[PDB]
Amino acid sequence: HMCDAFVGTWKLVSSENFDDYMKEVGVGFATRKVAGMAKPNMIISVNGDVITIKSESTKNTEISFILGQEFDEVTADDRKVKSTITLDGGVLVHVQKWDGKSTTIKRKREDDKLVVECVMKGVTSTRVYERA
Ligand SMILES: O=C(O)[C@H]1CCCN1C(=O)Nc1sc2c(c1-c1nc(C3CC3)no1)CCCC2
Repeated sequence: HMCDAFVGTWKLVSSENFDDYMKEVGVGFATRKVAGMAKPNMIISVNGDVITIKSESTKNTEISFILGQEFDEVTADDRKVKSTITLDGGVLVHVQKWDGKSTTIKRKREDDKLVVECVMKGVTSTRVYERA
C-alpha cells in the first residue's frame, strides 16, 4: 500500500516557472519551447516493491524503480543521470545527479491534485496534475 494515493492516471493542468527551471538545468532553446507546450499525462503504478512512472505527451518516457535504490535514467532532455527516489513523510523525492550537478523533483498529493515541484539551485517550478 506504498504509494496508493499516487497510483493512477494524471493530466497536467497548470505550470509555473518551468522554462526557468529548464534553463537552470541546461535544456536548450528548441527543447524548452516544445517541452513547455506539452500537456503530459503522468501514469503511476505499483507492482510489489516496483514503482513505475510514465510521462506521455506529443516524448513518451518511463522509469521503474525501488525506493532507495539508485538507477540510471535518460531524461526527456537526454541527460544521462543517476537517480534515487525515496518516500519522505508521504512525499516522493527524486534526486538526479549528472556532471557534478543535482536537481530534485518532489511529488505530493494535495487535496485531489498531484503537485510536482522541481528545484535546481535557486529555481523552483510547480506543476499541478489532476486525475484524468
Ligand atoms: O513531469 C513533469 O511534470 C516535469 C518533471 C520534470 C520534468 N517534467 C516534464 O514534464 N518534462 C517534460 S515533458 C515533455 C518534455 C519534458 C522535458 N523535461 C526536460 C528537463 C526538465 C527536465 N526537458 O524536456 C519534452 C518533450 C515532450 C514533453
